Amino acid sequence: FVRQIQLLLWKNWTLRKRQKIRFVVELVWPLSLFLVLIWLRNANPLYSHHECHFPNKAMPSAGMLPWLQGIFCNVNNPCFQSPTPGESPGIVSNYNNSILARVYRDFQELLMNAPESQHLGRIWTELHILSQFMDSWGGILSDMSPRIQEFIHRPSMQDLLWVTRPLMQNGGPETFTKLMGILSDLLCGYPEGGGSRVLSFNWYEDNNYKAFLGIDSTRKDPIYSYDRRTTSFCNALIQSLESNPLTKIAWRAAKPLLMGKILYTPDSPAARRILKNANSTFEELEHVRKLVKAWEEVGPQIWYFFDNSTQMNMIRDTLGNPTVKDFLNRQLITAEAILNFLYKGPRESQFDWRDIFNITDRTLRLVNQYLECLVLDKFESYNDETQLTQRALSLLEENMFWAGVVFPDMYPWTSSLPPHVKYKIRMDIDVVEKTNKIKDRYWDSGPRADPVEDFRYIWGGFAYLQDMVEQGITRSQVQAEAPVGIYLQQMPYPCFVDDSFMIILNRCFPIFMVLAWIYSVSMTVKSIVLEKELRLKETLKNQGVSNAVIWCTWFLDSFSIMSMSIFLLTIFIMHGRILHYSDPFILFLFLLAFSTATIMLCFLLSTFFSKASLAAACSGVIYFTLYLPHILCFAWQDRMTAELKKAVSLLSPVAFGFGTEYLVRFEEQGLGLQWSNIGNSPTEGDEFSFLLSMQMMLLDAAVYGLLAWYLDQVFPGDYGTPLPWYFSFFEREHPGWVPGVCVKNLVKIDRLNITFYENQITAFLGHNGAGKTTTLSILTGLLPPTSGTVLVGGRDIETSLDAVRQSLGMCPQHNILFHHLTVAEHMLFYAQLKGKSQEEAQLEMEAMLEDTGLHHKRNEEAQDLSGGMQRKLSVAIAFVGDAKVVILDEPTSGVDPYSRRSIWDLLLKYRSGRTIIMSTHHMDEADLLGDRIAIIAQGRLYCSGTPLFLKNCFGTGLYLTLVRKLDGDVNELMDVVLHHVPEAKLVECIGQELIFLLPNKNFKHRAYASLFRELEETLADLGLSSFGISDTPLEEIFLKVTPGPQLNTGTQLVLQHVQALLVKRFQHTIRSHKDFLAQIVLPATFVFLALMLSIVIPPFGEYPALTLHPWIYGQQYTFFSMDEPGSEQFTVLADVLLNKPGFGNRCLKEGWLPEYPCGNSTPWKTPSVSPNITQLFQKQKWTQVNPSPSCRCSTREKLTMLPECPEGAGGLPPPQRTQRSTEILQDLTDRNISDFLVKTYPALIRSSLKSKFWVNEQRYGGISIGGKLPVVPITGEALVGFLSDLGRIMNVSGGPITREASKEIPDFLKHLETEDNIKVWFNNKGWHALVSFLNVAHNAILRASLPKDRSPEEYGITVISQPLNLTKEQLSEITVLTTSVDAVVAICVIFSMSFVPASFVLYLIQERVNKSKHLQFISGVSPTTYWVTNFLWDIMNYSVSAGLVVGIFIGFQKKAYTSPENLPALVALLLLYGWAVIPMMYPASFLFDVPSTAYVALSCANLFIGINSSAITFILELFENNRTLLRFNAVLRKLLIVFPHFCLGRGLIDLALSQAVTDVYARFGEEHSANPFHWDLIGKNLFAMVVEGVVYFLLTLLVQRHFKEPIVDEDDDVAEERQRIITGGNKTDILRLHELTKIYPGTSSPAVDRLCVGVRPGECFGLLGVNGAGKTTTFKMLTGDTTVTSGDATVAGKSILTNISEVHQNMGYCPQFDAIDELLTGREHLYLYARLRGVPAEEIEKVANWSIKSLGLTVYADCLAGTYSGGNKRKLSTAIALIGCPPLVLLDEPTTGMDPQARRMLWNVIVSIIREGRAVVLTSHSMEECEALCTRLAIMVKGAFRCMGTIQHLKSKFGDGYIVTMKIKLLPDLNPVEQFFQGNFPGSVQRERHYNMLQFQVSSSSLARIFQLLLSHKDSLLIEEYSVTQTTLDQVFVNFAKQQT
Ligand SMILES: CC(C)CCC[C@@H](C)[C@H]1CC[C@H]2[C@@H]3CC=C4C[C@@H](O)CC[C@]4(C)[C@H]3CC[C@]12C
Ligand SMILES: CC(C)CCC[C@@H](C)[C@H]1CC[C@H]2[C@@H]3CC=C4C[C@@H](O)CC[C@]4(C)[C@H]3CC[C@]12C
Ligand SMILES: *[C@@H]1O[C@H](CO)[C@@H](O)[C@H](O)[C@H]1NC(C)=O
Repeated sequence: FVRQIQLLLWKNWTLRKRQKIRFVVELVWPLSLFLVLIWLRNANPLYSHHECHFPNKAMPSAGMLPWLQGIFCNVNNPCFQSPTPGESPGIVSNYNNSILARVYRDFQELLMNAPESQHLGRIWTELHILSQFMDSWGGILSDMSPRIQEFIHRPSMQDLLWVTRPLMQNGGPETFTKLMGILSDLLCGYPEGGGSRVLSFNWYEDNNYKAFLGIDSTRKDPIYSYDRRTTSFCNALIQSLESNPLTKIAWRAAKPLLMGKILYTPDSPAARRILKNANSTFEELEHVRKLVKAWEEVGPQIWYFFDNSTQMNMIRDTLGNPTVKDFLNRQLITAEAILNFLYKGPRESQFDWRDIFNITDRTLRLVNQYLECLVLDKFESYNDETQLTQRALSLLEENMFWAGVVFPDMYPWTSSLPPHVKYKIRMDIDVVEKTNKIKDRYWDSGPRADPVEDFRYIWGGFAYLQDMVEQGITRSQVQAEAPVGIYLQQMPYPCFVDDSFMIILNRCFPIFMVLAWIYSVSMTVKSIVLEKELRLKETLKNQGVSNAVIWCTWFLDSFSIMSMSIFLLTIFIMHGRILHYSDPFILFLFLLAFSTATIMLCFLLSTFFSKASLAAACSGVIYFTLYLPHILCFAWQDRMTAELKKAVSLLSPVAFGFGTEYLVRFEEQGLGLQWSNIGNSPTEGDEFSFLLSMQMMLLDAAVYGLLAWYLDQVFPGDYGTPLPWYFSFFEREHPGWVPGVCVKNLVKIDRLNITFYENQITAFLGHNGAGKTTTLSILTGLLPPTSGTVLVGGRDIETSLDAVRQSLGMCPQHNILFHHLTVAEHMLFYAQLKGKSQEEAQLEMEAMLEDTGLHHKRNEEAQDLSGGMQRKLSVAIAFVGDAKVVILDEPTSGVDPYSRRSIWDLLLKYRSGRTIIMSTHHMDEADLLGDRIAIIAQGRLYCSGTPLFLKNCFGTGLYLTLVRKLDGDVNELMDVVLHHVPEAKLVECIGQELIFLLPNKNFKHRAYASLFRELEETLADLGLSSFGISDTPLEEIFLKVTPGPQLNTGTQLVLQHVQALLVKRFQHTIRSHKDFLAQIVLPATFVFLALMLSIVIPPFGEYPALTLHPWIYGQQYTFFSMDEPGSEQFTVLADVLLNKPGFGNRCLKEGWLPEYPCGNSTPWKTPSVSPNITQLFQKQKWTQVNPSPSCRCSTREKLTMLPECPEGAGGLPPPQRTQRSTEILQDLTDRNISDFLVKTYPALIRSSLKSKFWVNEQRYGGISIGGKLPVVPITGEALVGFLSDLGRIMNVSGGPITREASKEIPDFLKHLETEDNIKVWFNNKGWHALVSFLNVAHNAILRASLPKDRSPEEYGITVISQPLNLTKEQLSEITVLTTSVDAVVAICVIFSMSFVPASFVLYLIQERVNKSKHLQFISGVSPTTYWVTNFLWDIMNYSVSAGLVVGIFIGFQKKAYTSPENLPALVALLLLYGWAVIPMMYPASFLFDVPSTAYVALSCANLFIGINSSAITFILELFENNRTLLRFNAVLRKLLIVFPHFCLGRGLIDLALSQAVTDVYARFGEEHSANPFHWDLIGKNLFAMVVEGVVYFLLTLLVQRHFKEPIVDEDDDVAEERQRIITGGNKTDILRLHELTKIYPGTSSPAVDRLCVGVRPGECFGLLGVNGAGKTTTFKMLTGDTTVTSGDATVAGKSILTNISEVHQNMGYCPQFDAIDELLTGREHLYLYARLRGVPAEEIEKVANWSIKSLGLTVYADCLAGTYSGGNKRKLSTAIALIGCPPLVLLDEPTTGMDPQARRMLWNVIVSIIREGRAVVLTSHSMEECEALCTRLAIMVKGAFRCMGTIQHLKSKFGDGYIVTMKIKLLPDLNPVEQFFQGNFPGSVQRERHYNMLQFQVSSSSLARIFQLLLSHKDSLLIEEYSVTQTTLDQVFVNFAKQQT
């Protein structure tokens, strides 16, 4: 058994090594694919970021001073790493580190709190007040003098504020960068420089395709109109800012805020009150503007006082201090004197009062001029949403539109606010997040904190407006007890890494690893099915191998070659840095499991098929289709049950995907795939794991293998035996010969007995019906008998079947040769398989190689051997194993006679004790070879004996053959013959030949001897030329045992051709399954799938409204922080936040959304924690810097997506409550919130992160009550009074504006910055969380300030977001995606529609690869009419298919194509595309030569061409650049017209574009009436496509239309024929050749050389040929297939070179290789070829019936011609040849594979045709056929006719003498006869001698002497039986072939 595995393994390895080209691709293809994967890896670096804590962003309810800071210092979202001061429990300022803050802190720390400074100031103020009324001090001032000194001393001014601020003071500072650098430090102190902003890399989200393609199209530039009714200065300013590429996005994003408007619809007095109370910030800013403007007037008064007042007298007195008060000046002077000089001014020098006053003047005038044209009256009224939107578009096109507030509940007469007030905010969609989706689809592992594209509710202007409106509503409904502000504070985020690869390596790795093995699968299945197509599997099984061994060895071979590639690929992956952290061994095992599943899938796939090419073409596609469902099941894994998963894992490719998902997800989180963490579901309770996936793949492999084995063993091909679904006429036998196979008493339901002998080559003869096949089956081990015994040398079949199989060779009818194996390896392998050892096999192989004659091709491929040598090798390998019994089956079936003789020589050399048993159909072979023939018929063994015994037992008399030169008269021949022997019958007379018959009973020897003496002496006197005697041929014995109608021509004949071709095509297509499937099904299903995947995207209108509450995010955790519990208002605020109404609005008393009901709650439980954590926290005293165990980030070589980090992080869990709103609420009161969030978020997301699709983080925000922003201890009244008194002293009166601005100062001061605010933590990874929790906070603020007489469970504020309608550009940008999906649909449609003509080309190739096309061309059909009729049929069929596809399109009701104004365009496009694509692929039928290879190439080419020609032009049209894009696209668009597919692709795409544009203009409301057939849009495609189709057809017709030496010496007959042709050329010679000569190009050796013969009517000029002489060539160019080089071949006078149609109508071909359509019925072929031949229609039945009757075959007449066998096929071809009674009828091997009693019938018909008077021309290898039916043979050796003449004359001159065989009575009696022949006949070779019978070969023409001697000495020689014969014709041809070499 193991020997079988070893042999098959060695053979498979040898074959794989021999192929040598599949091997390289095998090893290279996956390496190239995964090198592409490596390059993808190396061009996608991973983004790693440090911990990220953010500052808080103030809101307009926190006063305009902090809010402004929070909109200038936080335009970048700094993201520091250390926590900001703003996240501390009770601190909100976040800016104690700016220069101003520190300086002011110092200013308090030495001045306000100073013990004596306040007293000194009060004293100075009192003294100043006294002096003004009039109109023991000084020591206090000196005491203050040191205090200001160290106020200067503190290092907030020595360096800071005096090394930074003066930097801009020298000259003009740079405008943009370092001014912001200094101002940021001057206003907000921020550590670590400024911090690094996080970026956003989710381009594919938000559906912003500009970023990926890199398109610099921002937005249309806003319309400019000079007159805004505003000062020209800032009209010029807008001119400047709207032009430069610098500061163009910033101004476009900031103009709405500073200058835009706010439009509110209801206009009711209540809305007016709401938006008057929501107006505070604008009053504040406008008050600041008034103050700045009033300084403009107050200033000149200050200057006038400073130079013109009593202060001049005071300054003069101070200058007089050296004359008055020098002591006081010197006590503390010169610096004061310098200030006094400045007071004096009139000084060129700098650093004086003039300079500081001038700089203050300049800066304040500049600030006033800049501020003077803001817009602080933003509120405009309207009446309904319609006018609001109509004005909103008009404003927005100018880019002055902030937002629009709409109250959906109050009519224009409303006066009292309802409890549940509701409003909506409408804005442009470039300013608000989209309102249809609430979460990013694929979870990026970032914080989503990039200020430009993540935050858009903040810089856009949503949150500010919402805060203003909600504080307005709050202050309107309730009183003003105390105001509290709102700070938004983004939640912190842990330290992440963003690996952009993992998305790619998720989906791509499966499909790449499947494409890696789409070639190996095809090769393996092709090999497996090819081994079974050529019947070698049956041969192997017969010799003894089991069925399991074949499967096991196929598996081992494939597994070895695949394992090599898997090892290479795994090393390549691991050391190419695609996977970073993974045990390579487990990855290798995973790949091996997939390979095993794939190999067993190949085993199963090979079971369905039976062809070779078809399997190789289709198996890879089947493999890919099997993989395909994993793509569908990849976006639905969040709803897919584990039970479903395991069930849908039955496909190995699908299982691969489910494993690589865990591969990538384990590689991403850092640990990677290792042994310990395998088989464990990474997510929580998936129950699906890697190890179980591998086990499922192994189970898949086992199931595939068992199913394949059962299916094959139950459904074998045409060759195996399917299993049930369940599973005196006999020569005396002289005792000398030892019996070899003594089968006796055999029965089967044959009833016979016969004993084959030791050495003699017994021939077995029969009709194949009554035996000779079943008997050979029982004799071998193939099949067991019933009630019989077959004794093979003493080992009965039933009893022993091991030794019998060991010692009985067998050669089947077909040869048994592996490809790619040399003869030596074949012979060694076949010797070993029988059972010898290795060395014995080598010795036997060498010896029998020497005995065979193939030793010179010792190492030559078994494909390069010629057919004769292949058959000889097969017969030789039937002799291996030293088999003492051999059973051939038709040796030398179709080999040329020389190889036939060679195989006979082999058989003679190996008959020494072998008991050969040949079963043959030929009769000469069974006679010249067999030593005893045994015939069986009816099941009876009729006779069996020596061929001499049969020829002399019931054999007819010896016939007589005579030939003349016409020139011999008949009467005298018969006269003399009958006079010598009066019992002679002239049995047959043919031209130039005469055949008699003479009996052998009363043999009358003297008369015979006289007859031959007379015919030899007087040979030439009569008309004779030669004569001979033939003994009864064995074929006769074996058989005995068991004029033309008128033809149409002209124009009716062409109509006959058209009708006949059309009917033939239709009748073939109507009865075929596969054409209909590839013609009606596949296009329909592909179009249907494309359309079904088209409508999956619903049409989009305008963005829907979406109310704003947190519970749109599902189930979540939200916390709070009760801080600063002293204040009663905050206590009741906390109570309202917790218990009374709930968190937001869900449990409102009256009602709320009906989809969100709320129930009861839980009484404030606390989670239970393991004692580990309690002991951990008790054992170590954690400081306040770190309260919880710090947990580790992603270090090097351990990069983790989120930091896995130990238990106990974040501290003990806080008490919880499942609130009424059904949202678990925690309570972080005395507990770091930032630290807790940071070290709790990882585990929280890990517990909820499966598939990373629409993931739900369990916490989205919370509200932290309490935060105290310190405020200055200055009241408004004191400040204004101080300024008023100061102005009173310095003679300052102001005026109107200084009074209108300095009158409302207390409210201005009170609204500046607020106090006791609250924080709103918000997780921004949910898009609408910020505004939602802002709304919740304001609801709480409202509900906490009620007057306690009204229940707080019914008051609330509800915000709704819904954007305006989209304009031109946004609508176009949306419609681009629909255009893209329609383009994909168009590509799929062209692919589906191109599936149709590929079948047409398939049929064309299948018909051309036979001779069917050429045979029709011979019958008389022009090329042009052939192609025209085929084109008409193809057009009609494609019209049917396109009508079906149009119907499918209509079914879907697609408005784009099926509109009544668009349907004609679709119909025309489809029909014309067929019209233009069919002629394009007509020429492709000439290139290929095998269906299932042309189809793949045509489909792939069509798909690729369409994809490129559509996608390239569409994408390039999407662009706008003109360099390398626009002109190149235009020139490319013109070139790509040459492809028909491009044309219809753009047709469909342009129809979609026109429909989209019309849809847009209908939505806004216009009319766009572009009809599709407009030349620019569609109509160039139709014109160009039609012209292209017309050009293609002409090109196809053109391609079909296109692509001396002196006479050497010869014998007498060839030269005589030459002269009979050249001179006195005959008139009646039907076919006359004239120096026909053809030389192959590039060989300089003539294939033929100057043939010259003519054939008379009634002369079967059989034309033989030595192998390679080119008889095929002379036929191929006599018909017309191959062009002629010289000479001319006239037929019935018509030449062949010039006019050929008459020749074709005057001849009838019969190709060697049968050419018939496998679907048309038997009678239909005759119908067809009769119609082409032109016999009229009314009598077609008569001719068809004559032809069907003449050839038998009448019972197979009406049946599909593919169901016939070889004999019936040849009969049909012959009947086709004789269809119209043509004068010349040119056959070529008429009878191959036919059995006697049928071959005779075909020969008879031919003989009758010959006798009618019409010539024929034969060509064959079976020389018995020629000798039977031809009358003028001619042998052609090397391009020339070696010999010509009648059969008898040829075998006279060329042939040797008569062969006389005779037997004596015993074996000793035979010796004496011999020397008698040695005496009288000196020339005597004994050809063969055997026991009791010796056959002399005497080369003596004078046979009369042999006759008279052998009948005078009949007694004395003891001669009982004898026979005289003559050297047959084959001997002559073998002599020729032998002398050739
Ligand atoms: C319009 C004229 C010229 C041509 C019409 C051709 C039509 C009739 C042909 C084209 C494809 C054909 C089908 C192809 C395959 C099959 C499967 C076979 O098991 C039954 C017949 C059936 C179902 C054929 C019915 C006839 C059919 C629909
Ligand atoms: C992906 C696309 C382009 C190709 C699909 C797979 C190709 C290779 C397959 C699918 C259908 C197959 C054909 C189905 C039927 C037949 C008829 C048969 O008498 C010859 C082979 C032939 C013509 C096959 C050739 C190979 C084939 C064309
Ligand atoms: C930070 O801000 C507040 C303001 O008083 C306070 O915590 C502290 O004084 C400031 N300075 C620090 C913490 O250095």
